[PDB]
Amino acid sequence: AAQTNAPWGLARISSTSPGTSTYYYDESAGQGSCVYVIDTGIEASHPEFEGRAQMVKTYYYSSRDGNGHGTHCAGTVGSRTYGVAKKTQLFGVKVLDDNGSGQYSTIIAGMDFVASDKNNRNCPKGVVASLSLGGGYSSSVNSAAARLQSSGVMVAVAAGNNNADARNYSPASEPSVCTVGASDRYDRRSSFSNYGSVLDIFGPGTDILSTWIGGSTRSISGTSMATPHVAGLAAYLMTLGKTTAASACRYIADTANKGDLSNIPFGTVNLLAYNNYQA
Ligand SMILES: c1cc(CNc2ccc3c(c2)OCCO3)ccn1
Repeated sequence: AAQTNAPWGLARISSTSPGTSTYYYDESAGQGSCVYVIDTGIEASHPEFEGRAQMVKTYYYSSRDGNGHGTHCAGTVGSRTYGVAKKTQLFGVKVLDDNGSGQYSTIIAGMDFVASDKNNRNCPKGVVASLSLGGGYSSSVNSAAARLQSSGVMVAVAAGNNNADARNYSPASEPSVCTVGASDRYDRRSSFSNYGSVLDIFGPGTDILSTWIGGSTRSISGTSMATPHVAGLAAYLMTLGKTTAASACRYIADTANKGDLSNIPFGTVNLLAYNNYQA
């Protein structure tokens, strides 16, 4: 399948070169997979989700996304126009308030929630969790992300936006999950992207168009935007049968575009997520 005039990040993940604008992908499109978006919520009524999104848990007075951040990330995973895996099922877990903030204890509870809740959902092709959040190093936060991964969920986490070594942030620094840095449309490391040995992969993170609350759209930047590209890619590849939740991060690194990004610090992987789809 070909989506013309796609957001640059979608075109990038199906291309061996920057500077194109069509997204190419197998029509299975993540059907039969599920992606949890652990964030500020999801505006499931947005036409772009086509009834495939729902809120499953909140720790606050509403499950609605009063911020936009979670809706944007969910849109990059699986919206019809802005998403990588256009037929996946999206499940929202609201661990962040409408200002985008949340306590680590709540974030930990949300991760353990997903590890159990997947047993209440139909995801025959596999389960992914996208975590576009983080803070300073916490062994307990890292352990929760490790548990979620161990339970059979492909965990993708944002590296962080401090232009710093991600070893000092959580869940970014957890070795067993997939830690995602951000790149721009010219294949440069995004100016804010964290780096370091703990990163596993880069995805598009600068000027990313996706869904927003109020049935709208907007373009924003962050490792929060790169993470759902990788989460959606994992769901798409699991639906194709090419990998599993336990192996998807390594498979994405194995099949990535290699050595094509600029301003990657010595010691950080130079790997850009790529779907290797041959039309
Ligand atoms: C790991 C990941 C994160 C999430 N990073 C992030 C999220 C949203 C953002 C952002 C940066 O930068 C600008 C505003 O939007 C924060 C801390 N550690």
